[PDB]
Amino acid sequence: HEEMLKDGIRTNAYKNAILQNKHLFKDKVVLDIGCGTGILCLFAAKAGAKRVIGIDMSDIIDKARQIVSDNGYSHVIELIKGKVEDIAQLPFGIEKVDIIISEWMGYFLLYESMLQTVLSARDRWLRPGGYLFPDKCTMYICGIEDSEYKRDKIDFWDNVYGFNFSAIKADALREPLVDFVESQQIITTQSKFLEIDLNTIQPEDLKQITTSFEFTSQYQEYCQAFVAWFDCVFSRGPHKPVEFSTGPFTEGTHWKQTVFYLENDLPLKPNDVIKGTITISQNKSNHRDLDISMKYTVNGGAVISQDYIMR
Amino acid sequence: HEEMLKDGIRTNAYKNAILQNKHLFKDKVVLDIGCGTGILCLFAAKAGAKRVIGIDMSDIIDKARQIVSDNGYSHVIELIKGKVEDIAQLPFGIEKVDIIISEWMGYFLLYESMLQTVLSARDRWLRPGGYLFPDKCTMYICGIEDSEYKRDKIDFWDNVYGFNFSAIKADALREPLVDFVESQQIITTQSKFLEIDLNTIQPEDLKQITTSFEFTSQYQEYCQAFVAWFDCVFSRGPHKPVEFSTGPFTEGTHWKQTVFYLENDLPLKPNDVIKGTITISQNKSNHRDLDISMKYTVNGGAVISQDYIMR
Repeated sequence: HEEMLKDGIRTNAYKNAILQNKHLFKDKVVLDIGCGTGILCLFAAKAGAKRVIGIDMSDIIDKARQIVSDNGYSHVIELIKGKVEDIAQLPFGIEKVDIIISEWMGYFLLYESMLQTVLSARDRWLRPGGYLFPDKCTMYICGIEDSEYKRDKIDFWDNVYGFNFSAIKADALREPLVDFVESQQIITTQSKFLEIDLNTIQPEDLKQITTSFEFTSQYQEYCQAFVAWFDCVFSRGPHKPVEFSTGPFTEGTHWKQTVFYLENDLPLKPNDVIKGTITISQNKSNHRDLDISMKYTVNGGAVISQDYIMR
Repeated sequence: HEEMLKDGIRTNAYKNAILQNKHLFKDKVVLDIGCGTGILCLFAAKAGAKRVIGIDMSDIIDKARQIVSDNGYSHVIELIKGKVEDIAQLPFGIEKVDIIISEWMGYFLLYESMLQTVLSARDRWLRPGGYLFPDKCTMYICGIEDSEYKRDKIDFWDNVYGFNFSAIKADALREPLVDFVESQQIITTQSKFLEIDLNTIQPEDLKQITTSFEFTSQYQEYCQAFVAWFDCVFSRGPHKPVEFSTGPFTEGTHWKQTVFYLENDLPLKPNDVIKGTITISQNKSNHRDLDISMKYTVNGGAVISQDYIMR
């Protein structure tokens, strides 16, 4: 199924980062984590890499091997099946690589990401000073008006054909929504609240992420939710930076946005200052789940708290 | 995740079939296969069943137990975890039930359905003459014009940033698409091609389904695909029949429609007669996959053949 995903904004960014930098890729040894059908391997080979190693799961690697052969790069691109953890060593006696390509960003950047895997491949195989394509992501958050969706899809559970489905409402509030929002719904300024630099970040830094955000209301309005997204930069390597956004002001990507519904709507007035804290950690019961807690104030008022689990 | 699906057309049909037939449900013993959060159990209890047994998987049964308790029916509704196959016997010494409620229909009716499970629960537990809510489904097929989607999403694979992704095109053609189509795309009459009556069908009948269809072109047009859907009837039990459709002329359901792209577009003229054969069987390599082969003629011309695998 993933073998047929089309994300033009995504792929166009990788294409420019690689093919606009042939000078950089010429005779490098490139490793592609989670290569899928192999398009980024093909970009790397066309950019002049001398060796591309792509890793992914058995069935999709079989298809990519055929695509690489139809495109005349079997001599350059080698594709191996399995997880990075289970690979004792790279093929052909190769011990180091010059460039790691990956698509590590998950939903909300960190939900079901390949971040831990890319960091491990980096530590094992990247040469000092080698390049991660891409290497920086920045997360943004802001407040939106979203009462139609909240009434139709969250309050809906109070009266389901006359029955009380309140127990489901608590879960709807707890689960961040991966969905598109229209930029015209934004009612506050936009706050940067997280940066991940793959050049320097360490696995230990990702056990507990504690950060802050601050934005200002622009309207008299009730706020039903905060929406978050990330921008992505190919910062070291390209000769002019290449970046793309997953936010609501530009073309959609398969990451969409992430929507955090508030338990109680926030009465906002123009120039109200919302200051908050976000903690992110892997869920202890199910390590594939993500615990996200928020705490915030409006003009220094009482602390509103809310806890989320991405599952 | 399934705990939050809203399908109004679906649920409204079950609601009318049950609550418009309190006379029938009064003091019956009802079994609900795949009950989810429990709304149909609640309908059955409100309709006057004396005992409702709901079956589903562990985590969703925990939520439904709370919803049943908040709605005052714990004395009527008992919810058990697990698969029907792994349940040695029904609770409380109950050996027979009067009514089986289920949502057995899968995509394209038969892909990942609960059909085998409901038939097994029927044979084990339904009293002779007992009721299956619902018990009949009829499948329809017709031809559509769909060149914009075919060019954008199937021909797309011939030139992916200059690269040849043909190997992916073969797979796109082989995989039926579960998606909505607009009724205005239909360019032929509609053909009934399958009926499943849970009152009489036997498991052996579902190892190889061989059936036929016939429809007539209404336009001079190229046909890119056949679309199929099913209608569903609560036939024995209700005092006036209750039915709903998953077709493109009425409100959408979560089943959408199923689209079968032709390898080569079919040149159609008004009143051309398309006669065909559909065989359906479980895939031998992966029993969760569905093999669907079609063979058809236009005015008795050469046989066009096409094979599909729903995965």
